[PDB]
Amino acid sequence: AAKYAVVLKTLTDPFWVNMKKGIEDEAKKLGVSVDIFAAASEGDAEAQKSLFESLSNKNYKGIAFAPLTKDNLVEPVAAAWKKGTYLVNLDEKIDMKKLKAAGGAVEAFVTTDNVQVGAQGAGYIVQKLGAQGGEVAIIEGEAGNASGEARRTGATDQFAKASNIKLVASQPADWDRTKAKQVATEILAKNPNIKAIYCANDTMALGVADAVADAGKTGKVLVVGTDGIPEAQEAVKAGKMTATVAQNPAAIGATGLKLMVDAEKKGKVIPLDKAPQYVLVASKLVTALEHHH
Ligand SMILES: OC[C@H]1O[C@@H](O)[C@H](O)[C@H](O)[C@@H]1O
Repeated sequence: AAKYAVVLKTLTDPFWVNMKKGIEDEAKKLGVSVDIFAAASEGDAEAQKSLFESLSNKNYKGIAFAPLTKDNLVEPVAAAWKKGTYLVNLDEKIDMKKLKAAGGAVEAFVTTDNVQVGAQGAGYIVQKLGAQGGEVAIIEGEAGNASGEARRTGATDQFAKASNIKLVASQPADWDRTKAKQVATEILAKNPNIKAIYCANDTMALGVADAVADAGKTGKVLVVGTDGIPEAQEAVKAGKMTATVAQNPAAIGATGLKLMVDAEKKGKVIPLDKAPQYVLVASKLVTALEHHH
């Protein structure tokens, strides 16, 4: 066994591969040994829970984790906190009310300001549409996930700001590229004059671009993603996507590791009612243009 463990959502998706690299790089800078694990894919909430439960019985001083849902990791995290494990919530906010109800807490929460993520994606949409506005839609992440909830809210708030913008659809596609092409096709059929789609992550955004291409509307419909994964940025630079709100998963993972290494010295876990540290990693809007001076 090692000193620290990390439980990510997946290990096959680019966003979570980059977070794994950020953690590994930070492990060399700090000189600590980190074991990184993940479920098979995006739907295996029960498998990630059993994976976390199996780790809490080794000898890790701290465990950072990004839960697949706000609920699947509530019990194993609470049991790890009661055991004295230094816990750090990564990216996806665990249900803190239920975690407290289960008798647990976390040292810190390292994430992106996802309300600003959605606001930036929608704000870039509102500017590009101009005074005409038009119909817009929001492709949501998995239901109940605070990351997607916050991006949805931020996009809705920025859209409600402009009076010529119409929110005709807001449906989940479960971070799934195939599901997003299906949902986006439905939106194109039910709202043929739709002008722009914001997507809670790039996996879905690329699938939306597939649906837009099938309908022959590439460029007629704006497609803004989130994460800044390589395929999405190459799509943004090739015109297949309009933009993407890039996150910094490497820094999210690297910071989460350093917090466990630092707080490991404190000799004490966080009290049950002390609100955890709240670290925000900035996000930048990636378009095919890049402005300087
Ligand atoms: O794994 C699905 C998605 O989860 C969110 O919490 C992350 O911020 C990324 O957008 C990721 O792509």
